[PDB]
Amino acid sequence: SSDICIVGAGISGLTCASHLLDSPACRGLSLRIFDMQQEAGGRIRSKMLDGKASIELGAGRYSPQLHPHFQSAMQHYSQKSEVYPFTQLKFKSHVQQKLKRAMNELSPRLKEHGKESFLQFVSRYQGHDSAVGMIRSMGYDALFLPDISAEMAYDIVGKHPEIQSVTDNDANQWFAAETGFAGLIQGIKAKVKAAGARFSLGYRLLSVRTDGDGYLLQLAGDDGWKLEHRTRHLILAIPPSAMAGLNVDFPEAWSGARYGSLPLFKGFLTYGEPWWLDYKLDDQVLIVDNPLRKIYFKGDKYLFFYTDSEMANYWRGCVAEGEDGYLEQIRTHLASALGIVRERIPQPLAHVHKYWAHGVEFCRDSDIDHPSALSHRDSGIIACSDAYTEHAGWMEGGLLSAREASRLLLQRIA
Amino acid sequence: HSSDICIVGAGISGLTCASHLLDSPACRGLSLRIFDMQQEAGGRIRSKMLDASIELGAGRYSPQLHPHFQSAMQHYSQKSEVYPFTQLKFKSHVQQKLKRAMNELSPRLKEHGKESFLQFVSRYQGHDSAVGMIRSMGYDALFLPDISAEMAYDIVGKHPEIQSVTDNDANQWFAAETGFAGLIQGIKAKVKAAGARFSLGYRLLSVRTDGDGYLLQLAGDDGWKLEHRTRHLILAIPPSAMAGLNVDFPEAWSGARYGSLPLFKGFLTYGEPWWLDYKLDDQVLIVDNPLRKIYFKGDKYLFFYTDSEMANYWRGCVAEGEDGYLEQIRTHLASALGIVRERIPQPLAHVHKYWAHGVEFCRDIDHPSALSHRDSGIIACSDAYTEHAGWMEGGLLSAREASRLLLQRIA
Ligand SMILES: Cc1cc2nc3c(=O)[nH]c(=O)nc-3n(C[C@H](O)[C@H](O)[C@H](O)COP(=O)(O)OP(=O)(O)OC[C@H]3O[C@@H](n4cnc5c(N)ncnc54)[C@H](O)[C@@H]3O)c2cc1C
Ligand SMILES: Cc1cc2nc3c(=O)[nH]c(=O)nc-3n(C[C@H](O)[C@H](O)[C@H](O)COP(=O)(O)OP(=O)(O)OC[C@H]3O[C@@H](n4cnc5c(N)ncnc54)[C@H](O)[C@@H]3O)c2cc1C
Ligand SMILES: N[C@@H](Cc1c[nH]c2ccccc12)C(=O)O
Ligand SMILES: N[C@@H](Cc1c[nH]c2ccccc12)C(=O)O
Repeated sequence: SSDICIVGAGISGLTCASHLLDSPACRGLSLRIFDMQQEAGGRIRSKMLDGKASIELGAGRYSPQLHPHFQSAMQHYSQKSEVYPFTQLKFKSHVQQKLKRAMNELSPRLKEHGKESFLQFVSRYQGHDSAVGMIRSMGYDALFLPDISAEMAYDIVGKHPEIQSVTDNDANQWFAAETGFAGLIQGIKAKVKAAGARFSLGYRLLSVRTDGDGYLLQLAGDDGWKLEHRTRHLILAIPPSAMAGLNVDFPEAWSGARYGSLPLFKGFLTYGEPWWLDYKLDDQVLIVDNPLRKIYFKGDKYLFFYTDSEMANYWRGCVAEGEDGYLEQIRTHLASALGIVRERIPQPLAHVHKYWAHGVEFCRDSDIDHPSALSHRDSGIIACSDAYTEHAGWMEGGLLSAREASRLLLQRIA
Repeated sequence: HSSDICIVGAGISGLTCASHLLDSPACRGLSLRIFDMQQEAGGRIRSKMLDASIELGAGRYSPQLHPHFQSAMQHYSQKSEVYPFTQLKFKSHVQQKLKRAMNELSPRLKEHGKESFLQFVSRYQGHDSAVGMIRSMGYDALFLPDISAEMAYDIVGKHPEIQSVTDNDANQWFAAETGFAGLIQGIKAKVKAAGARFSLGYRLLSVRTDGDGYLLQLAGDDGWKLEHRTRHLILAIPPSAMAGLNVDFPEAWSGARYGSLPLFKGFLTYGEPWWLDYKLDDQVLIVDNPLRKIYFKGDKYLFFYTDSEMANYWRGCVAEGEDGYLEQIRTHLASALGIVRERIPQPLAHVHKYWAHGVEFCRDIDHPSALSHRDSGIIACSDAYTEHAGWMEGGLLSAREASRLLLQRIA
């Protein structure tokens, strides 16, 4: 039993708990937090790669200019930042050299045709083949999706560090966590534990039913243990996709809005030799047409690649087919990317990867205002997610959603 | 995604099927795929370093009961240590009487041995005495209605802490020096070297025949959906898992009835082996309180081991939270020893594992050691199908027969 229950211990749920426990109105209300994983953090997942480097399987970078709440959170929890270097393309293709002009040329036509898919928009003016070549040169395959509009594309381009120069956003600075954003999650978790929150990690919420004034939750432990939990006030700090399992009629009983999703994949590789130093690639990113798409060389420590949408599914299928083939593909694509023979790319030492079936979730384009958090029209359950915000796909959005979700719960309590 | 042979389940059963099959000339060069829903092989064998290596799952074997298992340890160069928990040094008055009382009941297994163990003992001793006597053996499965009297004597005679009650105290016991995970690693390494490919982290959801072959639907632990085509399939999973698939288990396979019960272990370490003061090093106490069987391993750690309704008890306790869980343990340790709680220190670290289907078994028949689906030819492999249900030996026996059956399909 609890007075307040939050399901989801990513940055959104944890920040809800933090706001609530900071409020005098929550004094003497017990708070229980559930998550289906054994550790908090959600799509923030730091890992030490073979004892050599702390890497981010999920969220990896932030900008003080774009993400002031997150900057403040990092400072509040005494977390060390370091410069994030991948904010320009040192080695542009001929296509990439023309991107800023190509995008600028098209931008006045957003007024007339900006709601259509970015692919169709670019094709309207350049034709299919040219559009394909131009779009692909930015490294984010979401830009090819029918449900990513030209408007949304210019927003994506302007907010991602590697290609922010394309829309003249070079001034935004970027940082990463020296020892991983999991440290921020741990900091928040320690604060809310100290204030009396109780954590029940490794339980998946299966269903919710009202029952008198409150709610009865059915959960399952990752070891099979079934648990029923009664609460008076409920925040579901989970993404839109997660809202479906449950029997809460999402989204029709909430916004009636539509939500998009796309998958993400990151693969990190260590090597015996920091072989890329010789090609002056340390702390640089290459954006390529081949399936690696965006290739990052971190100092002299490791490299990684990052894909989305169709290409994230491509990679996860390759992983399913076997480790040997997956590594061989990476080696082949590294060689093509650099213009050197395959045998001149070494075999790797230790490597790790992560596929996120719903890595990014977001509000589809609408003329109808969408609040930062939602409420179930009959039961008053609150929904909290980065996806509900203008910062969907960024930690800042979760912090924004959590402020509003806490606000709504506090109004329910009052 | 395809194979000649597919094994689902990388516990000791499935891994041993792969080993047998890859050893056979008939499987030279065949493509063999092994799936498991977990990210590491071993199943109910799970070793861990307790901040000493400990066994969260299977923990002991006997050369006398378990010749196939002993032979595997010997074959894979796995070293053993003496398992000291084979007698009760601090017997209660009821425990002192167990051997005589079980002796007296034994002839009556001919007449009423298919009744539950509780009903069988109650028939002759009355409910209260029966309860007191059955409880003193420390295995709460002995109270279950699915456990016959004949099954209960088999259980009592095969468990090291109580084997003396049925005059089996000649049977010797060992643990793995480096953990049974080393044996699993050994087997995995041998089958990988022989060309087996592993897909760990995938849950088999369903199967259909696909003319000549089988089409499996699997899901990755990260949500990725995978279909796999194979020509020969072994489901090396327990009956509970089989019943979750769409393969009409148990009706199309044996029509026998299977049971299951949960297990729980909890391990604790401390700043001193405080139990050395009570001469408890390398002893086991069997008590009426919820800990039930309490083990003190040399001067290194202690652990407790419960089953059936008491495993559920502890798992609920964990769900309520770590503080209450650990204070419950401290309280029950004091009561078992007959000392004040203050004399028991707080632990430095602890770990626990609940297994919702820790033991699966055939209730009761010429039950073969591995099963075939009557129409589809899919083969089922589990310790539960054998006369050593709930022991690694049983998995090795089932694997022998599963491999034999599959090699028969192949020819
Ligand atoms: C590869 C990748 C890269 C990223 N890059 C960046 C970046 O560089 N910068 C940036 O700012 N952001 C980045 N993001 C986004 C950032 O990760 C998200 O905006 C943010 O972490 C979302 O937080 P959240 O708490 O709303 O949701 P989540 O982090 O998804 O947390 C939701 C939680 O709910 C739990 N849950 C769901 N359903 C249930 C259920 N039924 N029962 C119990 N628990 C449940 C989940 O286990 C999860 O822990 C990235 C994300 C990914 C995947
Ligand atoms: C607490 C405990 C103590 C024990 N003590 C001992 C002992 O001291 N001595 C002894 O000999 N034995 C002991 N055992 C028993 C022993 O562990 C089992 O007899 C043996 O490990 C069973 O092996 P198996 O391969 O048949 O089954 P399992 O080890 O259960 O292996 C089955 C595998 O199938 C996988 N799986 C199941 N369903 C699916 C699916 N749908 N898709 C994909 N994968 C699937 C599971 O992940 C699992 O890895 C103990 C067991 C427990 C739980
Ligand atoms: N902002 C995250 C995720 C993200 C938001 N929108 C996206 C569109 C495509 C791919 C990823 C994203 C990143 O830096 O990666
Ligand atoms: N043989 C295993 C498990 C086991 C088999 N049958 C049982 C009945 C009850 C409890 C445990 C068991 C052990 O040593 O623990």
